[PDB]
Amino acid sequence: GLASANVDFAFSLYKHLVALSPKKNIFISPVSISMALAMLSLGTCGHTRAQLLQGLGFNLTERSETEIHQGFQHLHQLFAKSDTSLEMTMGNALFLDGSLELLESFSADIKHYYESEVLAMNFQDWATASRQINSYVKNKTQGKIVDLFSGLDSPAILVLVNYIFFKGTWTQPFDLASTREENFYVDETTVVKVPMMLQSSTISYLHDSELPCQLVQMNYVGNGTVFFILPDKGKMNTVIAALSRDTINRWSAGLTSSQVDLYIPKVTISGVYDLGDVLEEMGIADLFTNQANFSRITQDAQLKSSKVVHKAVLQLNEEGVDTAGSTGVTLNLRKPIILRFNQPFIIMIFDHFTWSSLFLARVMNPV
Ligand SMILES: C[C@]12CCC(=O)C=C1CC[C@@H]1[C@@H]2[C@@H](O)C[C@@]2(C)[C@H]1CC[C@]2(O)C(=O)CO
Repeated sequence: GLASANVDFAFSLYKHLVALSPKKNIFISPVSISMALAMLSLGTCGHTRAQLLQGLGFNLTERSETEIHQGFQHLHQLFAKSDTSLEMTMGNALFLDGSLELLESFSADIKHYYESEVLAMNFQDWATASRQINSYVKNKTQGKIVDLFSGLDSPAILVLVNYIFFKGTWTQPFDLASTREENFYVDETTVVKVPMMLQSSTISYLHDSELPCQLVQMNYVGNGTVFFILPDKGKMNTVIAALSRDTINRWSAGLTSSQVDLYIPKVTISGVYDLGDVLEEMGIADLFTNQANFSRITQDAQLKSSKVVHKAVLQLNEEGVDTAGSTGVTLNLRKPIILRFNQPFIIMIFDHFTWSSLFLARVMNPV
């Protein structure tokens, strides 16, 4: 199923990304990356197609591709539904150079399954081109995601874009008057001052006995839900390595209503990731080679993928969360329990309804 494959991609992408930069704050939106690369797969063939879909985790021996795109159409559709549009939006776009014309079926497919806009662009003028697209993404994410492509790209004739924006409200908001500056212990040799939020509430709590960590689950107004995982000091990678469907399943069953003095910091983090190295570690490599099969994009031209970029922002306050994420792919011609989050921790934001991993975080430093 889609929900299982997507989250396994989420955790796998997360684990691999964690290993590449062990001191940086890590914040990503897995569903954005999965929908974008799946939309890209519509224009791929041969070994490139098979390798991509397999990297996203779908078994193309027990599952058709139409089913997959039918699967992402269903999610894209559900993240439009009236009761979630106010708090969540997701969308796709295709930017195309005038020298190229899409095959009827490709442009028809991206419009049917992904509701993608296809917009003409003059890529010969890349300064203008990255300006048009960055603002487009800027606007679609209400200004949270700024300058997605940056000046350090060689020009490219096709750009596939996906964006996600999410604004949730705590069912149990933190106490506004209670926020104070506390110590957040970043390393054994690095200490920072951070705004620490506080609430004393009945909260879902679990001290894990099989893993060196403690965790809480909080819901948002709507269908949003979030996990906060605090590993024991120096056990961050043991908890990350254990992140799977089986662990969160075991956690959900273990979470019990408890009295908690909950201290979480006001996190404002962002991250920019070239997912080239990350994706090829996951086995998605043919896209970038001069043997790339993009024959379903257009009739005549050989296309390869030049760049895959993800950008995401996180804001945490007493009232809620404000998150945004974007992926782009460039193609070229071939008694109360005291729980204190004053050290590195994990954030996992999910949707109760679809189980889509919306946002994953490794907070090394919350400032
Ligand atoms: C592994 C699980 C169930 C089987 C599956 O194919 C995929 C997933 C990924 C998301 C998990 C889900 C269930 O376990 C319940 C979870 C943890 C959910 C994310 C949010 C959670 O729904 C809950 O909030 C339940 O309280």
